[PDB]
Amino acid sequence: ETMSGPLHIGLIPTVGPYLLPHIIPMLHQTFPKLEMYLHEAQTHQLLAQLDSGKLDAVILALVKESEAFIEVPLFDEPMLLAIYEDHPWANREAVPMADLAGEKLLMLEDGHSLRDQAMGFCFDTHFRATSLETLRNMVAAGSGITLLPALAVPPERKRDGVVYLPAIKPEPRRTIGLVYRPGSPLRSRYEQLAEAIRARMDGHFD
Amino acid sequence: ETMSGPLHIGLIPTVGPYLLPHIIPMLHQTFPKLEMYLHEAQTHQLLAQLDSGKLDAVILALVKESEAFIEVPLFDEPMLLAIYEDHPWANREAVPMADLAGEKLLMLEDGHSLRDQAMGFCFETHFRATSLETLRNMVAAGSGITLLPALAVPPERKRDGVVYLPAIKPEPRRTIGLVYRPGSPLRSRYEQLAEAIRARMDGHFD
Repeated sequence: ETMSGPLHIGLIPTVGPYLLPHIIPMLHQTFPKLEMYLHEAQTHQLLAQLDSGKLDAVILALVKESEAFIEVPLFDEPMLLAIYEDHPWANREAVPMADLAGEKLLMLEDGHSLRDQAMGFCFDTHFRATSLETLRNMVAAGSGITLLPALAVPPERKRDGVVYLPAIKPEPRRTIGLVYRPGSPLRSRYEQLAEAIRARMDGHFD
Repeated sequence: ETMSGPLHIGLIPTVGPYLLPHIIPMLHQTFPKLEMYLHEAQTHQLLAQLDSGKLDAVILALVKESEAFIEVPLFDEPMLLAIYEDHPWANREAVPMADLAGEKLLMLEDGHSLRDQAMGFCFETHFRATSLETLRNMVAAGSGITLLPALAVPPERKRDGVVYLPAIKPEPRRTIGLVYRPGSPLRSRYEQLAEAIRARMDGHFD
């Protein structure tokens, strides 16, 4: 009922830390009687817990598995390219995917709906990052290039020895949605929540 | 030139993402023939891998267990208090540890040499954050207050609904050090490495 009481939400590692600072302060001053509880795990994990009843809702990149549940699209997040300053394309304005296919990049470990989402798998490499940050910094160390969700990219085009430039033709995207168990009595609750978020993140990538 | 070849370094979650952007670009343009490989795990995990040889060096907050190895102090990192704007102390200039003696203190889960750090004695609560970020944002949601390593604190005193103010009498500290296997033939290697870092981080909190 009324937006009051303990709410247990889980976000996947590649979303939580970059999305939260944008919507949390807003949600607090719009649902003051909402007792927040932020959890963090991989998609399989968060999905299992949602099913058990441990979690009230989960925010992640919609995938095949999140199909069994009620999915609520929050926003589409584009993915930019990340390269070290000493790279040829460092001065480009955008890079077409075609230019990548012929080269290899650093990826996150299996279990992160980013590897199993990089426009199929046209992109071996017996070293995986486990965090998006560890990944970002490998780029700084000039050990390779990678794709990163827009929200994890700083406002500056260049920073800490890394350059972030648009990926186009096609622009890689992933859909961030809110997911809750079908039937849940608190269906309206979750609903307004997804509403508030969807609102605040509208036309955020312009 | 000895600083050439693949180097595998592991940082604990509460250090890596906040320290790396400060020293990685610098190390790259100081040991260009150095092939970086950043790993991330907990203190027990990293320490075990260092012993196996899987890792060349580990950067973490020195603890009792990192005693068996060669420890190299890099810098002492103070810890600030983090509270939500709507908090009484929000306008204070500093808070003595004594005032904390009785309050809602959110902490990292077991397996993080921050909890176990527990300078003083408080009230010990049944919720643990798993990431420093998930922790930071619980503060934003106004679910409690917490201590955070200085490097994980933004320049602005206030930000995204959170206020960061000094902790004093005493100022909580932790020592970040580089650790490598005793005997290792590349002893000099690691040595220069810790040198470089210690240099760049000298007087970073003044």
